[PDB]
Amino acid sequence: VTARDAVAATATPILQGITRASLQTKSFISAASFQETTKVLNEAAVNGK
DNA sequence: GTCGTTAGTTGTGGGACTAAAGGATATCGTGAACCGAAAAATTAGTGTAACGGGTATCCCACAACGCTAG
Repeated sequence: VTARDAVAATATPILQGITRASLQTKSFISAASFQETTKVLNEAAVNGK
């Protein structure tokens, strides 16, 4: 079996606004109670969070 | 000359907009006629009184002694 070394992802630091950071929290209950409830609940249901 | 690509618009669509109290509204337009459904009202029909013993209970009153002789 021939294998190759795994390639690590590359990324850059990014400054995010407070609204986007609040809306991108790992808890869908917290995000759904701030803004865009339909969108957060949709993504949470499709992804099964 | 011609076809796919990339970046910068441009128009269009979806999503935010303190906290406390309070918190009353007015709401058109009309086509007919018959049948069925069930909910309601009206009508038609039958009846006791004391007695025998014997005994369960009630109220209501009274008793539940003292002395002498063989």
